[PDB]
Amino acid sequence: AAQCFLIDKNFVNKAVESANLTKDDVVLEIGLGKGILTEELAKNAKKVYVIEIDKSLEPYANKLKELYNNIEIIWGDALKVDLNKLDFNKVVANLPYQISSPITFKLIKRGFDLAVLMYQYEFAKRMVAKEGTKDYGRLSVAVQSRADVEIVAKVPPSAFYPKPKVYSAIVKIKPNKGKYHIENENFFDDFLRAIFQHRNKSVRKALIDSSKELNYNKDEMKKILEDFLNTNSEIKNLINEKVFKLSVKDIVNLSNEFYRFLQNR
Repeated sequence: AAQCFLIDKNFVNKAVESANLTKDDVVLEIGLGKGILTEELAKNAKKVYVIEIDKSLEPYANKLKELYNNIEIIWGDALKVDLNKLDFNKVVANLPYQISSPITFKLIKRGFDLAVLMYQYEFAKRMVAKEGTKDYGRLSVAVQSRADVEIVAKVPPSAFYPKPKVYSAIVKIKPNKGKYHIENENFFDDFLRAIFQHRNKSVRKALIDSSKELNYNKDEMKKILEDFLNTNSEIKNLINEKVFKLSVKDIVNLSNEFYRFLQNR
């Protein structure tokens, strides 16, 4: 039902400020809403693209485009839109929470200078979570390995109408493709799926239990792992620590070493 439009001008401004916009910036916004945030991006940016599914919101677009010459609407599914065909450097958005996850990685894949995105509070906690904590998981690592992230503000239900049951959060994302060397990104993705499927088990036991994620059966993985651990380096001894207690740096390092081992096995 009319689900949760951003209305509170203070939280709009907080998002716009956090985005540090200048007239040289081209912004992508996900969702038109009432066009309150849209208007603020138009004021401060070179140009703003808005991907919107709901065509009944067109009145807001036409009224807005009568005032600003630098807004362009793309009518469609954000997950379906080819972002490679658009040239932007920032994303600022009150996201539809249902597409929270696949839209984050799609945007990161395409790349941007900076994103200032609204997520439900719980999801943002997991994005920014530190190792050894309740909210630390695959989402944390998947994100922090590719980007620097922080919650710039917590947002109460009173900032929206109809107004949600939960808090939201404004999250700042700064991609840093160079903070970690990754031997093979696809092997990293598989590794992360395998290990966070057994979050409270040792890395060693997680890998054996979810070996199919890395394209090996259980017995192969047992043997591989024993061969891999026959050399005595420190990082390898961290394979007996519990998955959730390894930091992003520890996971990257361990998977880099595992991949290189497998390459000569």
